[PDB]
Amino acid sequence: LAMTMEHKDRPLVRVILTNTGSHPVKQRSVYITALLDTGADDTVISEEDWPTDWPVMEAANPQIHGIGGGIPVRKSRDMIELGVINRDGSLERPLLLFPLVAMTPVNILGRDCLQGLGLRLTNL
Amino acid sequence: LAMTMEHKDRPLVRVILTNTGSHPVKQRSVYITALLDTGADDTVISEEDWPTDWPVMEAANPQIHGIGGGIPVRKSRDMIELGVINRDGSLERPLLLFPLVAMTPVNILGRDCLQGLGLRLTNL
Ligand SMILES: CCCC[C@H](NC(=O)[C@H](C)NC(=O)[C@H](CCC(=O)O)NC(=O)[C@H](Cc1ccccc1)NC[C@H](CC(C)C)NC(=O)[C@@H](NC(=O)[C@@H](N)CCCNC(N)=[NH2+])C(C)C)C(N)=O
Repeated sequence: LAMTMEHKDRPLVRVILTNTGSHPVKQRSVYITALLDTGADDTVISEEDWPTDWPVMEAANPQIHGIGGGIPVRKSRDMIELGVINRDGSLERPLLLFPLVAMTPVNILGRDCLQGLGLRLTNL
Repeated sequence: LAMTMEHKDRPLVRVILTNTGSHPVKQRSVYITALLDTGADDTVISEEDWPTDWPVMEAANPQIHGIGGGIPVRKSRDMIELGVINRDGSLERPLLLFPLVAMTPVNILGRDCLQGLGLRLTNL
């Protein structure tokens, strides 16, 4: 990946998720749009994009906090496989994880994912 | 500036702010800490580190929405000069703005002054 910081355009990307849980779900693979968030410790998919059938459990800390304050957070129970699509077509490396889900206004890939993809923010 | 993204520790820089306004201030220059934030569109200095004796305007829209809800903002009257000292004291390029001011848990270097530093995310 390579993506110049532009104040006007948010570092937005195409992401395909895939529930790999040995257990049925209506749709194993979905499609979303997700901001690349460096001030985001964690990767959290909004509840309005999380499938009503993909199970969830307790996240270790009842909520996540940000600007306005804390927002309730639950965690993925199955391992989702997260795959990133670069603007031009190409595919970034597949990473697996148990995401956090909450009423986020946007799905954000936090520093845990950013790190897996091998991302350094640079002006060099 | 070339920060490799870890989930581990945050993209934090130590900054310098100078009130370039033609009016007395107690202290013109202050050192603060800040996080590099691609998910944030504006730079927002904490009410905590803002020497509240640098006037503000309630200007724009009391933005500051994030996963929390909304929070009031002010924006600096006087153009502020902002400098990114990296680990060595070597400063980056001086930027000039009118940061937004709110009760942010941390000072954010948003994309605007993030594209002014030339920062871009990459793994190539
Ligand atoms: C015991 C510790 C366990 C770990 C757990 N960690 C957290 O809660 C941590 C601190 N939270 C975070 O990392 C959260 C994201 C949630 C998450 O990943 O968990 N990050 C954040 O909230 C960061 C900023 C931040 C940085 C440091 C500290 C606090 C906040 N902001 C993310 C957020 C995303 C955006 C799409 C709405 N951006 C904003 O809040 C910025 N807002 C904007 O740029 C607006 N102008 C436009 C967005 C609104 N509209 C919309 N979305 N359609 C603002 C900073 C200028 C905890 N502490 O409970």
